[PDB]
Amino acid sequence: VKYYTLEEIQKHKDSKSTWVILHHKVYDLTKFLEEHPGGEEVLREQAGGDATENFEDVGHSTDVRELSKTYIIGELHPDDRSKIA
Ligand code: HEM
Repeated sequence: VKYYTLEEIQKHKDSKSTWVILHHKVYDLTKFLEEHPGGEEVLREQAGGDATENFEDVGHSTDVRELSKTYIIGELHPDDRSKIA
């Protein structure tokens, strides 16, 4: 996986490209964005910060982890990941 800092993810704050750093692991649900029963403006609404907060809020099933696999992108820089602290 490529270590991209928010400097990049930030550029992925749109429909075409919308990720959500969760558990230090950013996911590219820009594809399954429409396949998500959540929304289209709520998934991207957090396409810049941490969605894990909102993602964990709704309380996603434990079988959701296996859900997104191919969509996954990797994990933003580990140095920047500790910066979001
Ligand atoms: C990329 C990973 C994600 C996957 C694989 C995923 C998967 C799912 C699935 C299968 C549902 C149905 C069951 C459930 O989990 O409640 C759902 C619902 C939902 N998801 Fe996600 N989700 C993801 C990320 C997010 C994020 C980042 C948000 C927003 C912060 C979000 C918000 C919601 C909401 C609001 C619901 C609908 C629950 C209800 O009826 O109120 N999800 N998600």
